[PDB]
Amino acid sequence: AQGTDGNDVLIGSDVGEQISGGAGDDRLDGGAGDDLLDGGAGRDRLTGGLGADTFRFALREDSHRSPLGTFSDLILDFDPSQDKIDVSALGFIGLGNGYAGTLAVSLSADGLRTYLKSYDADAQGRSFELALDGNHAATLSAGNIVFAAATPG
Ligand SMILES: [Ca+2]
Ligand SMILES: [Ca+2]
Ligand SMILES: [Ca+2]
Ligand SMILES: [Ca+2]
Ligand SMILES: [Ca+2]
Ligand SMILES: [Ca+2]
Repeated sequence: AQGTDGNDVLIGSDVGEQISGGAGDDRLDGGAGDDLLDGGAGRDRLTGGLGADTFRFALREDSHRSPLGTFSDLILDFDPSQDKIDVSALGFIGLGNGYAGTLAVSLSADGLRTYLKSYDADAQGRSFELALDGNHAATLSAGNIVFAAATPG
């Protein structure tokens, strides 16, 4: 149960579960039930399935990009009416610009993919960025992110 260091392919059952991938490149699948999914070090692909699911960092380096390669995580499909994403351990100095440690959101030309970018360079020049593939951008809501409370204006 759960993953270990190295690459893993993990598939969850119908009941609610807590699943961590550990280090390495992992795929996590949650299935039905409300699930907790920890990506761990390395780039990961997280699939929540039915139920309210929370996707979390386990390390401060859990999702970053560099010229040495991308180590960011991707969440698949995503239910914006129910699911939660926590990014607090990476840290961001702002939520509305997209450069120098401030977040912004971007979309693919067909809206089928969504990206969270920051171009962080606080000291190490390592940008902390995430992506969502297959995302229901058509029904996305600000409630999904840890900061929440983003009223329109
Ligand atoms: Ca692993
Ligand atoms: Ca499950
Ligand atoms: Ca991992
Ligand atoms: Ca689930
Ligand atoms: Ca879900
Ligand atoms: Ca990760």
